[PDB]
Order: sequence, then C-alpha cells, then structure tokens
Amino acid sequence: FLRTPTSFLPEEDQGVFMTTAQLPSGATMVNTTKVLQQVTDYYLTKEKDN
Amino acid sequence: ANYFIDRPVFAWVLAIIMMLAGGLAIMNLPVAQYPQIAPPTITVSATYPGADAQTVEDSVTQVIEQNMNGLDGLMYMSSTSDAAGNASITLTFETGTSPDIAQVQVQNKLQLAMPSLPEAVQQQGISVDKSSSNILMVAAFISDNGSLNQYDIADYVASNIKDPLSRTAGVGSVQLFGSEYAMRIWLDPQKLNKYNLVPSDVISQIKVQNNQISGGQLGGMPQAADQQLNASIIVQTRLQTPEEFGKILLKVQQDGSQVLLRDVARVELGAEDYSTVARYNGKPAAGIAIKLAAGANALDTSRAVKEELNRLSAYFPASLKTVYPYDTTPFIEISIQEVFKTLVEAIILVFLVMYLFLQNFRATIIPTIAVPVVILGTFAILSAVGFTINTLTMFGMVLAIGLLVDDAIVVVENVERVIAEDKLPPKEATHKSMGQIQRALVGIAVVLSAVFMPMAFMSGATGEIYRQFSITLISSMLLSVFVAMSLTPALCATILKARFNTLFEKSTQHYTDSTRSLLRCTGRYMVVYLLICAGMAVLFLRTPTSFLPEEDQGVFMTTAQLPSGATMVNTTKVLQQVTDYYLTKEKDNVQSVFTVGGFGFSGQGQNNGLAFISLKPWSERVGEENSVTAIIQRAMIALSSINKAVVFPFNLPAVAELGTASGFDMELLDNGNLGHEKLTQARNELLSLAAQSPNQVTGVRPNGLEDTPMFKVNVNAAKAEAMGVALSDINQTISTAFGSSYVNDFLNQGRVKKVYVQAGTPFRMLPDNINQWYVRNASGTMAPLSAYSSTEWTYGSPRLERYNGIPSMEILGEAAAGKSTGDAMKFMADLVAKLPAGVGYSWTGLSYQEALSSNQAPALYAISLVVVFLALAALYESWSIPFSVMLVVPLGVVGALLATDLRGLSNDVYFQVGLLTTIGLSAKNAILIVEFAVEMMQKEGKTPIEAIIEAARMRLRPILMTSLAFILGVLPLVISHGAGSGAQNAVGTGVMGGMFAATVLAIYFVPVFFVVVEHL
Amino acid sequence: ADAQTVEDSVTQVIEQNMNGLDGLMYMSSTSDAAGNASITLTFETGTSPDIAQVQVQNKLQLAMPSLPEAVQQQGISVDKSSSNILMVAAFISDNGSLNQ
Amino acid sequence: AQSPNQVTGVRPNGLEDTPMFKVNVNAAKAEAMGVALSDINQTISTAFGSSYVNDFLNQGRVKKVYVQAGTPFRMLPDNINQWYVRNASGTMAPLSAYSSTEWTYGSPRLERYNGIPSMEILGEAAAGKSTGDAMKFMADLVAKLPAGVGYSWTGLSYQEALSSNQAPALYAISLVVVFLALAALYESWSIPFSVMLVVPL
Ligand SMILES: CCCCCCCCCCCCCCCCCCCC(=O)O[C@H](COC(=O)CCCCCCCCCCCCCC)COP(=O)(O)OCCN
Ligand SMILES: CCCCCCCCCCCC
Repeated sequence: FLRTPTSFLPEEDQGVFMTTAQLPSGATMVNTTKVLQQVTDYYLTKEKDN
Repeated sequence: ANYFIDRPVFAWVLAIIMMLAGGLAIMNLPVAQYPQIAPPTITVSATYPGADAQTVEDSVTQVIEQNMNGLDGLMYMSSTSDAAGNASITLTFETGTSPDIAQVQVQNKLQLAMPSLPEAVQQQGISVDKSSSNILMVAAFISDNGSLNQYDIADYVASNIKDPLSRTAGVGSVQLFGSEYAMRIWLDPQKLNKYNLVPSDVISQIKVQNNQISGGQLGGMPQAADQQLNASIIVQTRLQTPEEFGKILLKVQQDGSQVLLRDVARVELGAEDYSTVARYNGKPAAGIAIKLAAGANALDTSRAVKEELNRLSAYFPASLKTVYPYDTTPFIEISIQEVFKTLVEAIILVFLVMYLFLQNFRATIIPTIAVPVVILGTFAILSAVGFTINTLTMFGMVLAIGLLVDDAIVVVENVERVIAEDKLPPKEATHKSMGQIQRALVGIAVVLSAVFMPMAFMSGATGEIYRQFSITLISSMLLSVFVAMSLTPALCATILKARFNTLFEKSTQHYTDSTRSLLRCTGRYMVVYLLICAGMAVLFLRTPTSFLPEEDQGVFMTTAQLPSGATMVNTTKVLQQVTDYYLTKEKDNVQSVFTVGGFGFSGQGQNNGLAFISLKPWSERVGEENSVTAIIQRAMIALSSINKAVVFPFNLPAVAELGTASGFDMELLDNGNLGHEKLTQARNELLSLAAQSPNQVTGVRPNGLEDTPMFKVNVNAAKAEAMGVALSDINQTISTAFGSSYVNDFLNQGRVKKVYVQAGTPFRMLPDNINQWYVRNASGTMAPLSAYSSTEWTYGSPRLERYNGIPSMEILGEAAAGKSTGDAMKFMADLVAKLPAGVGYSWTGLSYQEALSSNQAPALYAISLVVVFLALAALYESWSIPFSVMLVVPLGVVGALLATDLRGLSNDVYFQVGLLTTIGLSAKNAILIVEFAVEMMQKEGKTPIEAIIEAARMRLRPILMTSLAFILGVLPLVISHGAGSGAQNAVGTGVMGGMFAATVLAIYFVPVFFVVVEHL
Repeated sequence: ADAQTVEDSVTQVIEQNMNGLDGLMYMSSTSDAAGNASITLTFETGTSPDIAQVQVQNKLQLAMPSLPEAVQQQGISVDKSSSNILMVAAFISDNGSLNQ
Repeated sequence: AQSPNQVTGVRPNGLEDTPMFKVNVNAAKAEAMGVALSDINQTISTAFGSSYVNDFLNQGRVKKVYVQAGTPFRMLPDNINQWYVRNASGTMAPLSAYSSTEWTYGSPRLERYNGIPSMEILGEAAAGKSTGDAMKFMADLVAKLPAGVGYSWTGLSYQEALSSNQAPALYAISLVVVFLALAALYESWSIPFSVMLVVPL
C-alpha cells in the first residue's frame, strides 16, 4: 500500500486536444500567424489519417 | 420496544453509535455566547466631506430614502444625518429574512438611485453593509518606543493588517479606528494671493498632472505587414512621493520664474478622516473592531486571529505592539467550561444518590452509563439540525440532564423492585416491569412534547431564545424515551443479579398511615389546594419581568459627552481624566483603558467619546467589591466630578435587546407639513407633560442632539457679478478652503490613496479668517472675499433624524416601578394626542415587537393543555382520569414562584424554561402514580382508594430519588457567583424549589384528586 | 493601458475588497498589457453560484468608487459561468467572398 | 528540465518581460511656449492608443466609433516626431520639441494568487511515473530554491492532494462501521472478529 503511486483520475481520449504556440516576447502578429500556419500545415499533412 | 432485552448486543451497538455520533458532533460544532437573535439589519453609509446636517439631509439622505421601495420583509427604516457629512440609513428586516438577499436588494436600489446624488458623495462611494452591533474584539496596535504617531500606526493597520485578516473564519465586518494615509495639501491664502491663484487652479493642475495616461502600443493592431516590433508606450504615471506633489507646475510667470505647488501650499502625507483620536492607556494608538460573522466559532476564530497577529508581527516595522482590549472570548470559554462541569457533577451526584438509595453497585451502574449516551446523542441531534453550542442550548441541556435522570431512575427502580420481590430472575423481571411502564413512557413523551412545543413556536427576538431552549429540551426528552425503552432494559437484563433503609421504611409507613386519612376530610383538602392556586396567581402578578440577567463579561464601556460645540481638545482632556481615574484609583481591577474620542454611539462629533474598559481576569477579582457591577457603581459617583462632561459608565447589554421590561422607544414623527422648529416645540411640550406625571414614565430623555450656533456666509451675487467675480468661484473657494476637496487618487507603497485639498490650519479657525481669502475677476485681478459676503451667527441642528421618510425625534423612556411596558406605551399615546395638530407617534426597535402580536403567548399554552388532555385520555382510556393529572401543575408553579420571588430574581427566560421543566416532571410523577392506580382498578379488582394508596406506596421511592437527585444537581448553580452567575442562578433558584414543592405536594395531593375525580 | 497601469489602477482597486465571503477556496488575478483585469475567485464545493455572485457583486461596489474612467464606458463583466470552453463553433466562407 | 525521468515538459503559464517605449514630456518647457500638458497627453494617447467617442447605427444595431492614428503613423519610435500640438495662440509646434524618448523593460502580464504574485507552472509526469510522484518530486524541488518563494497546488492538483489524504481515514470509518453492523445484526462479538480478520486477504 506504500509502494503504489498516487493519482486522481486517469487520462482519457476525448477525441480533441490543443497546442499552444508562444513566441519570444516582442514578436508581432505576423510571426505568430506564420507559426500557427506551420502548425496547421503539419497537422493537416502528416496526420491526415487522424 | 421490549425486543432489545433479548438482544443486548443490538442495544450496546446503538449506544456505541450514539456515542460516536455525539463525539463527532462536539468535535465540529460552532460555539458562541449567543446565536443570531436581533432581526437582520442593512446599513447604508454615505459621506459628504464638509457638508452640514441640513445639506446632507437635503441631498444624500432624502434621495436615498425616496428610492427604498420594493424591499421584502422591511419593518422600518431610520436615517441620521450628521454635521460631519455622514448619512446613515438603517433598514430593519423581519426575522428569518436572508441578510444577503436583503443586502443585495438594498444595494441594487441604491445602484439605480446613485445618479441623483451630488458628485462629491458619489466620488467617496456609498457602502451597504450587512452587519449589526456586538463587536467581538477591539484588538489595538500601540507604539512601544516612539516615532510612530497615530496616523502612521493607523495607516499600517489599514494597509497591511485590515486586508490580510477579515478573511479569517468568523470574521466579516472589520472596522477601523484610524485613517489611512493621504496627500493632504494645505493651502495658504496669502501665497495664493501673491501669485493670483485660487484653489480651483490648484485642483485643476493636480487633476492634470497626477493622471494616468494610456500610452498605447508602438506597433499595435491593425499592423502593416513586415512589422517586427510591438512595445507598450508609457506617457505618465500617478505621482507617489509627497515631494513629487510639491513640484507640480501651477503657472509660469513672465519673469520666467516657475510657480510650483510647494510655493503656495504645504504638501504632507496626512490622514483622510481627521476626526478620531484613539489612545491606549493614555498612549496614542489605532485599533480595529472585529464584528464577527453570522456563522462563526467564537473561540477558534479568536485563536486564529491571535495566531495571525503573532505571525505577521515580524513584518511590523518597529516598536509596534498588538494589544487586545475588549476580547470577550474568555467569557464564552469560561461559561461553556462551567456548564460542562455542572453536567458532569450532575452525573456524579446521580450515581451517589442511586448508591445511597438502592445500595447495589450493579443497580447504580446502569444510569451512570445510560445518561452520557443520551447526552452525546442529543449533541449529535443538535448538530444534525444545525444548532450551535451556546449558553442557551447548554443551559437547556442543564434541565435536560434531570429529565433524562428521572427516566433512568424510574426504569432502574422498577426493575430493582421487581427482582427484589416476587423472586423474579433479572430477565423475567425486566420484561414484567417494562410491560408495566411501556405505554406510560410513551404517553409521558407525548405530554412532555406538548408542554415544550408552545415555547418552540414563538416569534421575534423572544422566539429565537425560546426556540433554542425548546429544541434542546425536545431533542433530549425524545431521545431519552427511546434510550430508556431500548438501551436500559438490556442493561438491566444483563447486569443485576438475584441505617437509611429502616428509616425509609418507617417514613413510607408513616406516609401511608397519613395518606389513609382521605376518608376523613378530603373535601377540605381540595379547598386548601384552591387557595395555593390563588396564591400562585398572586405571585404571578408580583414577579417583575426581565429578558436576560446581566453578566460579568469582563469589560464595560464609558461614554463621555461634552455639552455642545466643544472642540476635540476638551474631549481629549475629559477622556484623559476618565482613563487617569480608571487607571490610578482602580489599578487592582482595571487592566486597560482604550479611549476613542470622536466616535460616539450617538454619532460622530467633536463633543463625543467612548472608552472601552477591560478588567483583570476573574481569578484576580473575587467577591462583590471587585465585580463589574460594584466597579461601575463606584465609578459613577467618582466621575460626577469630571468638570463639564456627562460621562456615564455602563455594563455590556445582554444581547442588546432592551432595558428590562420597562424601557420603550417612541418616535414623534412630525407628519403634516410642520417644520423642524414646530417639531422641536412639540418635543418640548412632551418631555415636560410626561415629566408632570412621574407615576408611569421616568426616563423620558430626548435621544438626539440639540441646536447649536452656525456661521452663515451671505454672498452678494449682484455686486460680485457686477464687479466681475462669478458666484461659482466664490462658492467654490469658500467650500474648498474650509471644507476639504477630494481631487483624485495616487499610488503610495503599491496602494491607492486619496488626495485632498484644504486650507491651512491657522487660516480656518476664526470668523475673522473669512476676510483673508481672495477671488479672481474675469480680467485676472484679485479682490477680497469681504467685499461681497456678510456674516451671521444663525442657529441650526447638528444631527437631523428621520423615520420612515418622516422627520422624527426618537424619545426613549422607561416605565415607573411596577407599571410594566404596556401601561407606558398606553400613556405615551393619548399624551401624544394632546400635542399640536399634525404630529404622530411610532414605536420602534424595542416596542415594535410588542405592538403587532401580543396574544401569541397564551394561545399555544392553552393548546398544550388540550393536547395533553387528549394524550392522557388516550393513555388511561377514560375521559375523567386526566383531570387528576392536570390538577398537579399549579403545585409546582407556586413552589417555583416562591423559590424565585423570595430570593431576588424575576421572570427571566431561564425562569420560564425551568418552570416548564418542573411542570413536566410533576406531570410525569402524577402520570406514573395514576398509571399503577388505573392498572390495579382495571386488572386486579379493587376500590378507588385501596388501589391509589398502594400505587402511591409503590411510587414513593422513585419520586424521592429523582426529585432529590435533580435538586442536588442544580444546587451549586444557586450558590455560584463567578462568571456567568446570573444565568446559573436563574436556572437554579427556580427549579431548586419548584421541584421540592412539586414532589411534596404531588405525593400528598394526587390521591385526593384521584378520589374526588373518580367519585364525582 | 499597460500591464502595470492596469494591475495598479484597476486590478488593485477591485482586489482591495474581496477577501473572504462564503467559501473562498482560492483566488487568482491576472492583469495584461492589453488592458485586461481578470480576477477569478473560486469558492468551495457546495456553494450556491447565485449566492456567490451576489456576494461578489455586493463587495465589488465597495471598490467601484476607486476605479478610474474609460474602464466604465466599457463595463465590468462579472460572470458565474465555467472557465473552460465547452464547444467552439467556427464560421467560414465557402467560396471565399467574405473576409475575416 | 534536467530530470526527465520524473517530470516531462514543465513550462510556465505566463509571459516574459518585454522592451517598452517611454516618453517624457517637459511640463515646464511646454508651458513656457503655451502648449498645455493635457493637450499633449491627449494627442499622444489618441494617436497611439484609441478613443471611444460615440455610438452609431449600422444595419439596425448600435456599434462604437473609434479614433486612432493611421497604420503607417503608429509603427516606429520616430513616428512620434510627426505629431503636432496646437499652441495657445493657434500656431502648431511639433511634439518632438518638448519630449524625450527612451526604452525600458516591463512585464506584459502580472499575476497574483491568493493575493501575492505568482508564476503558475504547468508540466506533465514522465512515463512510468504517476501524477502523485511528479507532484511530490516538484514539492521537493521547490525546497531547493532561494528563500522567499513558495508553492501552492491548485486546480486538479488541489482535489488530488485532498483525495490522497482522505482515503485512509475513509477506510478506517468503513471498517468500524461494518464491524458494528455485523455485531448488531448477529447477536455476538465473535463473528465481528472472525469476519473482520479476512479483509487483508
Ligand atoms: C415512539 C416515541 C418514542 C421514541 C422516539 C424516538 C426518537 C429519537 C430522536 C427524537 C428526536 C428527533 C426528532 C425530534 C424533533 C427534532 C427535529 C426538529 C427540526 C426543527 O428544527 O424543526 C423545529 C420544528 O419544531 C418541532 O419540534 C417540529 C414540530 C412538528 C409539528 C408538531 C405539532 C405542531 C402544532 C400542530 C398542533 C396540532 C397537533 C398535530 C398532531 C423548528 O424548525 P426550525 O428550527 O428548523 O425552523 C426555523 C425557522 N422557523
Ligand atoms: C411485541 C409487542 C410489544 C408490546 C406492544 C407494543 C407497544 C408499543 C409502545 C409504543 C411504541 C414503542
């Protein structure tokens, strides 16, 4: 009873998830838009099956 | 039922469950001196800096009062408008209304009403507070070494103490006795004259330069493509140091010299509210008042707050101590400890009595374990219904202990008797005795519940105390019946086996021989009974009425009031005299004196002051010479020589309800159209007409302040406008100079603080100062203020008051001798009717509850009689028998009345609950005698006399055991004189004597009533 | 406004009053550099959200007089809703006529 | 970050300090030439920030009207040189005259938890470990930090920590309750022991 790890509730596959994209402080919306476009391209090409 | 006898393990498990639930209850249960008793109130406070009484009443008070409608459960609403610019509107809501709902309703109405108030009171903000009186602690902060003055300590306690606490459990209405820092700017009329400036220019430049400008963003959005930079812009920031406020550039002269604010004014980190001076033991200090919360624990909250102060005492800058004046926590702790001691001593005495009577350790072991089971179960029930452990509930349990003991004794005595005679084994004997007393026990439960419910169903302030008492008694009684039916029979089944005794047998034989004389003069006996009954009524018409006895809470308060128009210098002097007396001529008893001048209970002012006075712990003052009552009555005579003050010490009110059943509070509403002068003329017709008849009303004193001189400045608009100066400029410079002018906010040590502008101290203290200020024409020239304005010395009021939207006067009085409240509030009416036409009267606060529902007392005490009659008829299966169970209650009533009246008490609530307990016990004894008598009549054929005598002989011992145990249990309560002595004596002297008369007269009269009823 | 500007002139003012009302399990407060103050009080399980909002709003106007202007003609937005998105519904243009 | 076998992907839920433009306006120099400080402040604030002026009607709905400088005139530290402020006599003087621009540093987002500043942190547990192990590991990691910093679990962590302490007590009351129930149902104290000696199995 002391060797077992502790937890609250197991993780589940809810069918959705999120990704955050944080740029260096002082960057503008142009660079953030480019970064998010790269993220969208990766997800929509390399994960087109899921 | 009787199936627990065959299964002792079931009964033991139920007992263990009761004990566990009781322990879990007492571990987590709120403790307090008293529960919430006063009807919920909502207080609306508004501040108008510098406004008069009339100006406040005309602008802030009336507008707020006109839009307080649609509130549910609103009994009345009273408003006070001071001369310091404070308007306070209190709305009293009905009992049971949710205070949060009432607060939100009032605040929403005020939210919609706000745009009508002047900007100067809008800027301060109007505070709606769900809170009442009965401050918990007045913990104060003092300077040890020096340097730190009043304002510095007040600012520290406002900026790093008030907010860190007030999140503690049971703490929700913290009030301050100081004022946090501000950026007081003191103007100089001559320096302003030299540079051709006015306070308006100073205020405008402060508003312009002490501003927070939103710079925006370099870059920002929408942005062009190829934008790689995005930063904020800083343009300005609110000033922080007082040296920065002195560099504000008011103007630039043609010569080129710069005029700064420091050149026309003295800037200084001062205070916001300057009209409050707090001193601890003479030393200057500033403190806070912790008004507790609705649902609170009066003990652990105190420990947690003390621990918080110890924790954040290392953050204290230097030489700052954290003393605790007031602090009425030890009184609650001592009261609860004493009641627990009484409860345990009752069990010890009961065990001793059972040993001395039954003379069998096995026999006596049963109640000694059965009683704590019931006590713990009742604690669990009180926690399950949501009842806090306070003085009322514990003192109700003090009668409950005797009620449970009586059941335990009767069960054990019957089992012991049946194993004694008839040679029945313990189990068979237990079955026999329980068959004998089973339905009698349930009938007794019904009768006692019917006796106790009427007190449960009252309303108002009385209703809550009565509810606490009756809920406690009902829970304890109903649990005791079930436990006596379940736990006790198993214990008697498994425990008992196969000098004074001879004296008791001889006494019982003598009693039977004397009781046999029913065949001689029975009728005359009844006549005597009637006389006693009549005497009871006579006593019931002589005992005075009171609410609760005053206690030795350990602290009291003195109020020093200067006559009128008296400055803070004289008030501080008078309070210094008061604290010097209390700390040099009473040093043995008095520990601390915390004197706050300016803060009077009758209202803020420079002619008021109040001193909290603490006392050395009860372990250091003993007797009557060193109690609170004697201390205040010794100090009253000593302080009559305070040389122009009306200082008046007094003890803490019980729950702040009323001044005994003699005090009344009427208000003389003007109505019609008559003004304030014609209303004060009516108030002067009264206070004299009433004093002409001192047989009914004595202390008719006019609560409220009286007329004072007032300076009047008559500006001449025509001349001023003809020669160039607008009336706005004159009216603004006078107001800003003499009566403060909030400008904006600023940042100090990471905290937002106000900025004020006022005239210099020496330039606003005399009527000859007004002709020292100058105002600017349209062409830039400056002209004196005396060329326009004239001066007068008119008369005016310093504190106006209104009631329900009608100008009132608040005449409060007291009843004379034995004349009760009702005759007082009947004589004040029909005396108001003789006043000039227009004025009316209204009862408030104390008399209101007694002006809408008064017949709510006896209807349920007649319903109780009807219900108990029905229950008894069901028990005995006849209609005439219950009369000789009803004819026994006056026997206990008259005894309790005598034992109370001939010792020095009154008709307090504790007397009422003790009287009902004695009534219940007498009814139970009569029920149990008549039960055996009727069983003999209906089962083993006998005559109405031969059966009743045998029943009385059988029941002699249980009555003499329970009554003696109950009398001895409450005996130390009567003799106690320490902390909480009044409540102890009240729950003592009554029952101790009600029980004695009940037992003696019941055992000597029940056969007479039985014979008369059966033969009639 | 700036981050410190907001955190001192708006967040401090609103924060000066909410200390403990019914069940305050814990309190958070963020102040951005885009002019955004986001106090996020969290009460104990079983508290009535309506009563909690009532208490929060009856203690917020004890701080309202200390707030500046241009925070008013936009409006304070007390909310008792959840803090986590339940559903996002996006709207697009099929052919590409309407811009964002 | 250097202990990947316990905690993986620990990141802060906040924003880092940024450079910030600062403008200093000479009140004395401005007031000497007649241009008011209030007017300068208002022009700068409206140009680079915005100004909600009024409401108006669009397709039957009330919307807001905003005044701001154009996109090309709001982008560079030298753009502040193009704005002119009107004198008290009607003449226009450039804003670059009585002003000085510099750069400083400032935080773009300030946080507070329970009333004190905070730096809320996110991060998952490494493979093989559980959230309790990572929670304890980070509580240990905090102890090796400069004095003047604390740690507070919040959100899901609050409830997980509460449950971990709750459970053993709940086992205790459940065992005592089942013992008492058996003792009451069966009139004996033997079965309550012969049965309660089996729960470890
Ligand atoms: C077989 C018998 C022997 C074995 C018994 C075993 C029982 C063991 C444990 C018994 C103790 C628990 C049950 C006793 C009552 C406690 C629960 C009271 C709950 C409570 O607080 O309600 C009170 C109602 O008064 C009350 O006490 C309820 C009044 C109920 C109506 C009574 C008659 C009313 C008048 C009608 C006259 C006509 C006669 C009707 C037949 C007051 O309410 P609160 O404080 O919550 O409210 C506040 C706002 N007001
Ligand atoms: C098994 C029969 C027991 C005796 C008759 C029932 C008595 C009920 C009394 C009132 C309820 C406890």
